Amino acid sequence: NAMKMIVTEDYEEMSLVASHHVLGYITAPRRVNLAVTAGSTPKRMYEHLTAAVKGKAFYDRVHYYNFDEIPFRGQSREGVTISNLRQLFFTPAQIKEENIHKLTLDNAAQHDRQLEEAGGLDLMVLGLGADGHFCGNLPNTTRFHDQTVEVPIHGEMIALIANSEMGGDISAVPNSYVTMGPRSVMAAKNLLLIVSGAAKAHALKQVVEGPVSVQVPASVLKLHPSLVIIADKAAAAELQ
Amino acid sequence: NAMKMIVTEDYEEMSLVASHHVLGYITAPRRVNLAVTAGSTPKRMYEHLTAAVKGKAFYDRVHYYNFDEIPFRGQSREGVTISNLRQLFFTPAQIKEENIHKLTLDNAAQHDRQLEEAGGLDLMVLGLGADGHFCGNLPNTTRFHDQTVEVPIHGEMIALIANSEMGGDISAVPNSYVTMGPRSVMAAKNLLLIVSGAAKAHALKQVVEGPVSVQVPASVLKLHPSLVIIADKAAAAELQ
Amino acid sequence: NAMKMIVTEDYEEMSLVASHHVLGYITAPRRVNLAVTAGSTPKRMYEHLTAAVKGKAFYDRVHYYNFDEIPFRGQSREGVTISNLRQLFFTPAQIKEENIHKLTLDNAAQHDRQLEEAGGLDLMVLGLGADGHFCGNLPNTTRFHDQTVEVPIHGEMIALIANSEMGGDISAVPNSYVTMGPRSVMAAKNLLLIVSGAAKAHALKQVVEGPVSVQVPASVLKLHPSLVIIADKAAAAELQQ
Amino acid sequence: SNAMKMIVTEDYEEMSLVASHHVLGYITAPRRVNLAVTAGSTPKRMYEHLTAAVKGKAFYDRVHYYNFDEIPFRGQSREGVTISNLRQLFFTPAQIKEENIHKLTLDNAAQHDRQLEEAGGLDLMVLGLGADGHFCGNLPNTTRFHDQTVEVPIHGEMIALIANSEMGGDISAVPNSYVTMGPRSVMAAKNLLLIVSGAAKAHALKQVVEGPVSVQVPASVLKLHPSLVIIADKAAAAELQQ
Ligand SMILES: [Cl-]
Repeated sequence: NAMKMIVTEDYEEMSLVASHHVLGYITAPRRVNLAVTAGSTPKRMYEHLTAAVKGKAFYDRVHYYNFDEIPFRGQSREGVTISNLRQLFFTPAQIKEENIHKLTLDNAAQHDRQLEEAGGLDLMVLGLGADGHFCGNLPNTTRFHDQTVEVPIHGEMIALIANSEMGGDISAVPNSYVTMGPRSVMAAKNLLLIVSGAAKAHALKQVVEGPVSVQVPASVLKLHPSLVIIADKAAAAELQ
Repeated sequence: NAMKMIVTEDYEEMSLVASHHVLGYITAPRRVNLAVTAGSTPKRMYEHLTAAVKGKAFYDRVHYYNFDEIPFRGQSREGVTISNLRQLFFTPAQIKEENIHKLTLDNAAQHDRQLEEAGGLDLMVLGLGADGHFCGNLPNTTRFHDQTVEVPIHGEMIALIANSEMGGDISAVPNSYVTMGPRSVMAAKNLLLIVSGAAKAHALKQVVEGPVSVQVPASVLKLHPSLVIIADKAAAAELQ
Repeated sequence: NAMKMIVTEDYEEMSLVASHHVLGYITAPRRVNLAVTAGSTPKRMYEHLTAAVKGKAFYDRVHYYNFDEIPFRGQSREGVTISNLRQLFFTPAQIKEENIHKLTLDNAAQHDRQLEEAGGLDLMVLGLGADGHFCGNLPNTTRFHDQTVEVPIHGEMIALIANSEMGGDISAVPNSYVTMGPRSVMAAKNLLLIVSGAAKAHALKQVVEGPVSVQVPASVLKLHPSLVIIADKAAAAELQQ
Repeated sequence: SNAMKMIVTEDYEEMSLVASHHVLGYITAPRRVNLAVTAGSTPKRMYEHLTAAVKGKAFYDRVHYYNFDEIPFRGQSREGVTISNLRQLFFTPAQIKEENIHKLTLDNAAQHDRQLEEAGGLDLMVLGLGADGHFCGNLPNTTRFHDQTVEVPIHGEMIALIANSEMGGDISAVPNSYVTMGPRSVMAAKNLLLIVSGAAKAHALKQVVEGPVSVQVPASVLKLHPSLVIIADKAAAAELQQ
């Protein structure tokens, strides 16, 4: 579809409409592979999806995948992304463990091959960073040809991760993280970009109307042939 | 068999799950053609669809179609089916008139050709009668090769239609009605059969496990390659 | 698609056009499941498909399936259908054995479940009998709700099968055969019906313009939402021009 | 969608035959399909096979064909080089109806992207790969990946590049500008089929399959498409890692 831009009134409507788009894949009768984002943007969306699938056994051919992961330094516990996805949705929605596929540093080199063998991703539900990052593809360090790759954590990135994605302390920041690169993301059959808040308005303008550039990684997503963007009024404020 | 049988706890769950299946088509980014049923079975489903699309301008490529129609004798007003669909959904959901395609006795002969030119039906949401009828395809009088056809109203049919559709008023029963025949229904890319209540349990068993026969018209729907049935426990009680 | 009727000049054109339709599935980049017919109608079509895929390793996600099978009575060899499919296409086209899925009396009870697990049939290429049969769904004995089933061979059926399949040898006609029933056939995502010759003109008219009836089994195929018929002029002669 | 599929054929003849079979998968689709098709010497044999498959057949009447670039002849009012070559290579001998031929020109370029979306979008684009990695009229360094259908001024070295790749080395008829579907418009197609033949394209093909995404080698961005099939002959695939 020519990129479809959906502008909702607020976070609540953005969240509801996004849940309806994802339900179109959840209700498909054959197997569907969905890569889903963590973070605060999808919290309400996941509350709607929880109410739609909790206690229902007939969505057993829906397989869920994390698209990035940050392990806890010196700890054997599950990483931050799958942990947040369980808290936001897999646990309360009662998703079967055999339908949850975890990406880690250990299986990253086989992740792209496993997805193609499973029929490829039907949908990726992603968020947009204030700086235009998507998944773990950050400004300037992003390479568009990258598939699933390991990214070293150095310098200022230590405090940024400790304070934000981890929301704990310096000691738990590992040496590196894994992310599906832009090529792996673009390989999905369909993309659903959810955007909320004034802090994302500039990044959204650069994605919709700006040039394709590694400085604003998500700018490459406008090249996808099947992209739907669901933004609230605050996030769409800079669009013309 | 591809046929997917979904058994919900009750009418409320049946209605919610059915709305999520229809939202998969409503949220598709390109044009979709949906034929939708009237009657009491879909009332709650339409309440959910109303809340999902009311006041939203981004589902403007969704086109809706009635699959049968009974005009009011001697009156030029719209028939009973489109009138019930407006009350149950098009009016409260604020569906644009340009996205509502009415089937009448006058345009029936051109209906099948107009649908194929519009790309064919993407989905038909139909109900199941206690006698196994679907659309206006009634027991014994149904012909499986029929496309969109006019059906004369005679004998006992007059009182049945007057009481079930026109509040027992026999003077408003017309000479005939129009219905998409079994071949026209089967030409849809996907079928969604919604069934609720103990009164439908026997018909549902005949459809899922019985032989293909004109005596139980809906029995032919099990031959469709893309059928999803959403029934509540009461309607699924005779299934093994 | 509203049933699409393609009328070609003769058997050669019918065969070429049919090969192009099947190549649309063979060239799909992901896995496709194709159920393919034996008999004389598809012989030339298979010669075109052989030339298109022989010695090519990039169509390795195409899986082929027989839709019926008649074993040789008292013999342990492969049945007549898979044997004819190997001679007409799998052998000369060099199709890998891992991409050939055999239906037999022994695995019939699991056939429908195995197809759905593999993603269902993408296409079924079938022929039309002079009596309107398709697969092993013969007149009057056909039941439209049937999935993959075993069919007993009795009375006149014995000589008909011996002469049309086992070179008139009645000792090789078994007690029964297996066929994908009308419901299993209709479950395919797409149907391609190939028809050639004056002997099929009456059956084709009954299918395209006649009522749905067990007397002419293929008459039910006009209810499928994705059917393409490729007939030559001789087979289309009774259709209303 | 499919992880990019790389098909390596023995020679130009096999490349041409296999490419015709892939396109026939769209031509035989029962509903309307929109195909954008390339001119040039690479698809000549492919078009001969497609001509034999559709000539004298009235049942492929819902197949609509589109040119993805156009270079008018300077000071001449005749049709441009792309639609002219497509007619000579295929539309004329294949007897394609004029109502199924949709021409892109400088005059209707501003409405081209909107007309395609209204028609349901492109189902397939059959494109060639230049020795320098160009695709359509998206040439090295001057290409912008966010571009949709745009007019491109012709200046300096671009005169010989356009004359040799589009107008058979004739520099005298090179106009002031040309029109091309930009990388964003190309990437909007539902499926891409990249055909590549000859030793002169081996380096560009390696940069596309194994190199980074760069405007220096425009076709390098096509590896981001979720539904790409590449059909190359041995000579063109010679630099790919065995
Ligand atoms: Cl966030």
